[PDB]
Amino acid sequence: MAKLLIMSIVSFCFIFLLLLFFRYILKRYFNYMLNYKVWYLTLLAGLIPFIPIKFSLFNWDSIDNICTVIWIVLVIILSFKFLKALLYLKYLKKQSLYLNENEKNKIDTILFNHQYKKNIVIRKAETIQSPITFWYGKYIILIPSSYFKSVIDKRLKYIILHEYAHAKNRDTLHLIIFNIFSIIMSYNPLVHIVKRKIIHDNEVEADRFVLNNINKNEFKTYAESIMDSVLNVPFFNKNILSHSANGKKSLLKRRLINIKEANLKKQSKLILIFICIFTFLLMVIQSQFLMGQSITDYNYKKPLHNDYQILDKSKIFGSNSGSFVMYSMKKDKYYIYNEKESRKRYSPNSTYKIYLAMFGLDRHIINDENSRMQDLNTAMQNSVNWYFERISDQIPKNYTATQLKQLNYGNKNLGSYKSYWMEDSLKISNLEQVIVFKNMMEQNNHFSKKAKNQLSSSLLIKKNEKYELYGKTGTGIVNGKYNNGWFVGYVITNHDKYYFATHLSDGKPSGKNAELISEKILKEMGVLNGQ
Amino acid sequence: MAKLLIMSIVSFCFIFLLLLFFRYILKRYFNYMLNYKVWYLTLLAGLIPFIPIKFSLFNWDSIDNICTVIWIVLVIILSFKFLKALLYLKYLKKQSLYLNENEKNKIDTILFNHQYKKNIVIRKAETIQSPITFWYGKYIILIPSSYFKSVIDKRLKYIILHEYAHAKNRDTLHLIIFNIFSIIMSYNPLVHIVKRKIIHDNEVEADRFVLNNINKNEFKTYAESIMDSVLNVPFFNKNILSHSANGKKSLLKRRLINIKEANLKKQSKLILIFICIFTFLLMVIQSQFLMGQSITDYNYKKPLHNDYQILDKSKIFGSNSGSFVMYSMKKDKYYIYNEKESRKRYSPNSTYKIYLAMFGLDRHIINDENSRMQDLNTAMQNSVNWYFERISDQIPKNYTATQLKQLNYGNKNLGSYKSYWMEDSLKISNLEQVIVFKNMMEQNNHFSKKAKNQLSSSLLIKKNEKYELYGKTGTGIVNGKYNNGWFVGYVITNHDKYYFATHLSDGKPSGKNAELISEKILKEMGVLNGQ
Ligand SMILES: [Zn+2]
Ligand SMILES: [Zn+2]
Repeated sequence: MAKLLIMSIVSFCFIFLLLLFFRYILKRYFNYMLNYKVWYLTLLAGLIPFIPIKFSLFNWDSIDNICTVIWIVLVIILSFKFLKALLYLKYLKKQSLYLNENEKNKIDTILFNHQYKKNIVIRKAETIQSPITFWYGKYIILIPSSYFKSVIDKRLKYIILHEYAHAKNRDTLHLIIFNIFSIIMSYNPLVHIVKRKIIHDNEVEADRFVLNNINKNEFKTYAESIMDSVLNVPFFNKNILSHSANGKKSLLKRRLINIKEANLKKQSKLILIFICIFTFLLMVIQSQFLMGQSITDYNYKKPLHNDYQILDKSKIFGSNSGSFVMYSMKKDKYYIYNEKESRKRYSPNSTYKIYLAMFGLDRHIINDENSRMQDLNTAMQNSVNWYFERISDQIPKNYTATQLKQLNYGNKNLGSYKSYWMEDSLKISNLEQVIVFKNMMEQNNHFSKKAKNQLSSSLLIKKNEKYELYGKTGTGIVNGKYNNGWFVGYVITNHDKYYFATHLSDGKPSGKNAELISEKILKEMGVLNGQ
Repeated sequence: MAKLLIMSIVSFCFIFLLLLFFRYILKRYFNYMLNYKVWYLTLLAGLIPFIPIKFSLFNWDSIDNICTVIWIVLVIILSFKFLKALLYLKYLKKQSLYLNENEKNKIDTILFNHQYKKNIVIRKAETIQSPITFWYGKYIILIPSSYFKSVIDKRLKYIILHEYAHAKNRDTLHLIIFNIFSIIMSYNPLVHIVKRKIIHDNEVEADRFVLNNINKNEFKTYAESIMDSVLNVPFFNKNILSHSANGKKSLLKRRLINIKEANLKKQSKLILIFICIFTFLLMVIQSQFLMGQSITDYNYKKPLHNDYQILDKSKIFGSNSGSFVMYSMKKDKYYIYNEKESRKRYSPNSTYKIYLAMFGLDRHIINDENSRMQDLNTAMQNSVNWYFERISDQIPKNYTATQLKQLNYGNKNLGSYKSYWMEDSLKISNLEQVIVFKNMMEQNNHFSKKAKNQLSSSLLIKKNEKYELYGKTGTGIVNGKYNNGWFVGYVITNHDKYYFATHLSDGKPSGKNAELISEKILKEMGVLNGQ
């Protein structure tokens, strides 16, 4: 279904635009114009994707779910508009009177001076405030009874001609048809656009006729007449299914009415003082509503409240440009390569699994005797997503959310995805990654010692006479390409404790390269080399 | 980035709508109105998602790629519009003349009757066709030199007051500001909506002022004056950054101009005969363009050109409602359960792999000695997606496309996904599935015997004294739920050869249930029971 709606719109758009082009030049250079029927052509073009004819010469589900509901909604609504206008007119048909022979004479003169066909019907009523038409298979034409009396300024002459032109061209009907089609074609709002364009042009063609049948010195007053027919009426742009002088929802119209309504009034400044402040408070209330923290959309840029030194490790990053953060527990000092980049937030990928698993451990979901689903050491060493998918399913989401909040987990965005950190909604900077892991063991008072240590052992990479190096990689691979070269970890040495996070964005930003890069950096910096 | 743009729009929308509500009632019941500043409020609300402040009380990549490009595009464009209007005015400023004391007297009277502040500037020129303003930090006010001469109908009195009201309220500037903001805020088309609303209302408030400072019997002519200022001018709605009587792109405007242009002309009927047919041919050309075969979007509904009998197997489907097709090679007859449903097209899921693998065999990509990547029997028996993902990567896509075409593979839609049949773009009915597989072995003359037989052996399910039953399951599991219970296959018996396809849509439409259902049906129908 949706593809048709979509492509129907496409069809329309294309055609429409082509036509408009012609419209553009016909008018611009020659004051010529498209025969409006082309808009049917347009419609038809809009309709024809339908042909179930094989002619030639990603979760998409919602696309159709939406298309289906939107459409049915539109049609009942638009149908309602239709029947109301229809009824108005049909009911009005009941109220439509025949003309006196000495009234009929004028109307007939206007049209049949050109021997126009008589397959139309002329009626009048006191219930007609302004010229209006209907169809009923008869092309019902209606004029104000007051206009039948007021046949002394010949506005009516002009009006009828205008109305006639609509009639010659069967405009009433064309519109009716279009509106009906528009209802089913409503998925394309442009049905109204074109409806409108048509109307505009219908009137233009009418104007052409008018001019075609009048003198050069009448052209002027006609234009004035267009104006009189709007100036002198409320702009009750009511008949959405026909024509009337006031049939347009716009500015001049609004303004003129306000003058009609000019019984001078004063709003207590308080009326608007209240509304404006209230609203402002309501806008403030929108601000109170999750103002969409640009801070959260933005990659982290808060100043590291902690000291620190800026590093230059560009030689090691080399072919895989990125950023890197290291921290000394003894000195409470950070060492940061490309701080602007270090502060950038990226989805954690598989490295988050350490948090997921350790949360399961603290909450007594996952344990040592029952670290299995593989065990935790195997699962972590081989990144077994299955193991971890179950762990998320087995941990109350609120436990996880609580920890995200308590220990400042980046943007703490849990998304809606059970594995939201896996190239999805949760994002964290390298700086934040270091801060959080360090605090996880050093400060977290809502997390057991066993969970801290059990997790730690599963991450050992290498060791020597100075230290034990722990960590975890992950690769942000999307649609087969590398985007996030993650490696995180910590070092326990015989003199200090260090925390760190590496992220590659350029070159081949794989988790493996991040591991290699981090180790090389940490060694050169003394972390893995005794300083 | 995009989230801000999106949510900014949301902000706007909300606020806007709230305001409009008030607008609605203030006007509807009391003829009262929002102080336009609320639209700044709106803007601001639109702007504030920006606050990088954490205040409170799926391939998304494209979302931001798009947001980024769209925005930069919009701003250079809108900036261009701005500078042009600005320049027009600044250049015009160069052309703006001072008034004669005996001209100045009138302008000053109009404003300072109310002791309005004099921090404005009044100028004139022959280059002013209609009233217009600028800012320049001075609130430049411009009137036609002809209006300075034509100070005898007091239109100018009315105009200035109108202009003044804009000035009292610093409208020129407000607009300027908005437009500038609108440029950066352009991602929200509603900036123009509100711009416009503001303008509309700016004029309304001006009208309020006018009325506030005039008599009841002047109100009328003012309205007439609004009209005169539009009636008597080309609607060159040019100054997108200011106000003028003609400053609106609409219908009445277009019509009136055409009258000005009324040097009667006739388009050779051919002008439009050509354009209309050409266009029609262009619409036909759009029809020539992939008319989006609704036939292709639609599930298969072509009549089975072959005979057939309709079945009732609803008892077996039972808890898992669906459809089923069986075919007799000897009789060239089909047996169909719920034909309307049998004809429905579904993505093949893993059952397509038989085609993928056999294509690799014929094209000499995959073979017997080298059926491995697992071998083919293991890969097929355990549905090893990895095996099959590589097979698609290793087969020229055109080979596959050729076979889709030659043997009528449903909608033959290869999508863009290397595994397009795996709950993606390729879809086939059960009827089509039977037709295609049967033809694959029976008719396909662009496919070797070895590929046909090698594939066949890998599908054996069960056998007895009457037959060998072959087939393949697959489960349309999406976001963890079952949607497509596939099982396809064929039977080689000692009396006939049969082909079939089962699909479940309701209950638990798993591949396993489809296997069980198919076998049970085939046995009851005599296929797997000697008849
Ligand atoms: Zn009309
Ligand atoms: Zn104005």
